[PDB]
Amino acid sequence: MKTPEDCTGLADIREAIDRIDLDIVQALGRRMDYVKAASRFAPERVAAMLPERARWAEENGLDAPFVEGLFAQIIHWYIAEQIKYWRQ
Amino acid sequence: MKTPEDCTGLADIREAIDRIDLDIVQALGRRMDYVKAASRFPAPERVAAMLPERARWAEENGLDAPFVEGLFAQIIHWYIAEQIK
Repeated sequence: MKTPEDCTGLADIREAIDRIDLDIVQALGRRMDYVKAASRFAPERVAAMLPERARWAEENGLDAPFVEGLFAQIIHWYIAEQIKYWRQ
Repeated sequence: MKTPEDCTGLADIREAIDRIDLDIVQALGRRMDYVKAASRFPAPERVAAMLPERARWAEENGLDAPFVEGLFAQIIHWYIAEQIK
């Protein structure tokens, strides 16, 4: 994939963004599959995770607050899904 | 990382998830770089076409479409505002 500076037009940009978004989706897909795995083995967890992701956003030129909110969103869905999967 | 079925304990799971979340953050980082380069040349048409598409990918990957689509709507929305900034 061309680097953003190597891109020669909107088409490159759009496809790059499509590939990246799809990677995110698949990553989320593999992420939720670990719910099944976890079952065969506290908010304290969320408390630890969010600040680590906030650091990661920083290291990637992103706005920490926004990135943090996304994962709280993602993490709460995963937890709830765990309980839901629990009641197979 | 180990596949879900390969995990032998919670450590494996927690590391896989930290690795996945980091992949997502980094992906978001690169996304912003392309969105910024876009100015060197999103319209309501583009966005209206993108969301359904992501909802589709979500389903092909065993995920909740509304949740995932909502998720990308926030991303697109927020990035749009980051550009103007």
